[PDB]
Amino acid sequence: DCRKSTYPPSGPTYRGPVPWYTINLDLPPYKRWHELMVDKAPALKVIVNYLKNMINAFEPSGKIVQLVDQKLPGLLGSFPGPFEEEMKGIAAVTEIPLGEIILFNIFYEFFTIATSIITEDKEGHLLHARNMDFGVFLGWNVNNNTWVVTEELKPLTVNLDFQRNSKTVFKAAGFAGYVGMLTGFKPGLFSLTLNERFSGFMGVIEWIIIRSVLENSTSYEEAKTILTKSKILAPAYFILGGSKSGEGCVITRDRVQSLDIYELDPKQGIWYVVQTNYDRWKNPFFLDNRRTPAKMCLNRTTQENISFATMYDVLSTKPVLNKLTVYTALIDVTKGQFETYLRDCPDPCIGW
Ligand SMILES: *[C@@H]1O[C@H](CO[C@@H]2O[C@@H](C)[C@@H](O)[C@@H](O)[C@@H]2O)[C@@H](O[C@@H]2O[C@H](CO)[C@@H](O)[C@H](O)[C@H]2NC(C)=O)[C@H](O)[C@H]1NC(C)=O
Ligand SMILES: *[C@@H]1O[C@H](CO)[C@@H](O[C@@H]2O[C@H](CO)[C@@H](O)[C@H](O)[C@H]2NC(C)=O)[C@H](O)[C@H]1NC(C)=O
Repeated sequence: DCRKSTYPPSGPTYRGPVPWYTINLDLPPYKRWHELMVDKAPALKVIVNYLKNMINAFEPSGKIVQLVDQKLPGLLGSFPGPFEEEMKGIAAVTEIPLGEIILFNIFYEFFTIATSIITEDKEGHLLHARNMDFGVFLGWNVNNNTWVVTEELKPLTVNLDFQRNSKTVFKAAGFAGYVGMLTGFKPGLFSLTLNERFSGFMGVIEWIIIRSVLENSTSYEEAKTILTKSKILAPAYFILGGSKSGEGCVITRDRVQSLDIYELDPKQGIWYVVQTNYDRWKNPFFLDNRRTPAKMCLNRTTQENISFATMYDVLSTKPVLNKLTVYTALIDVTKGQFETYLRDCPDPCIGW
């Protein structure tokens, strides 16, 4: 049964709060991540090495960095101007080869599963919350080092305030060394989270957005048209929450088109949406064990009682909370609230 009285965070499931850093976009891209990357190269090397070994194990024929590295020069030009220089700055501070920073930035998404939730209270105001796990590759694969690596990643979790001099452009939950983001919001406009979709990974290999929307989109409408129509490297689920009552949708994407766009409709009894890493119309497999208990616990909460505290209760209930859960994030776009908490799951707790 669902957890209760878990907010404000305390106890063994609470690893601590996520530190805040300001990223000044007025600075030259090369310098933006300098302060953040201090003293983080050792941990980041552990993460990068983990990605390599998992990719090599998944495709024993070839070595991944060989291909990225040998195909690297072309990749740099493929990137928009700022990202290349931001990554070179990261490589310099950390003394990590540029190719490995790029490998980390390209493939990080494929090692994340998440539970993303949008809800609307009777007042008509949206809450956006998310539990993020790390280490599970393509939604099912792990190795005997996954748990050690995930614990090493938690100190890299950071809340980022992207600013233009002294004005906040957008806020995000991210990871030092990763210049992209899978969780962010623009105060008073919209919130956005990305869940990985597995249908894909070869496409990236064959080939070898959230930031751009957060940085330059001026409205929920604009972000929606970009997220629905723009081409993307791999399939994904976009969970987009707005400020206005009823501005909440889940976009299921493939490389080229939106396979489904599903909106909240509290008038017709749909006051929440729970998106994990499988298509919501399909039936869940044995491995998809997170969405149903979340829906079960939201149903018991009722729209009347939905809040930060009751939302945190849902995201503190196993298996929604699990051993590989890195952080819990709570967002209220209208009021500008953005809370992120590191998590633990003491035994007995399932991996994911
Ligand atoms: C994860 O496993 C690797 C591989 O080691 C083998 O598998 C283990 C389950 C165990 O049975 C080992 O005895 C096996 O040899 C571990 O890598 C080894 O680490 C130590 C160094 O401290 C040593 O045994 C070897 O140098 C390593 N072997 C290889 C092939 O690299 C690794 O330590 C395991 N991780 C954890 C967290 O235990
Ligand atoms: C968000 O928009 C700003 C301006 O709208 C972008 O800044 C430009 O980025 C281009 C490439 O996208 C660079 O070549 C230019 O140097 C930048 N121009 C200015 C005037 O700063 C910004 O790049 C966009 N978002 C991201 C993530 O790059």
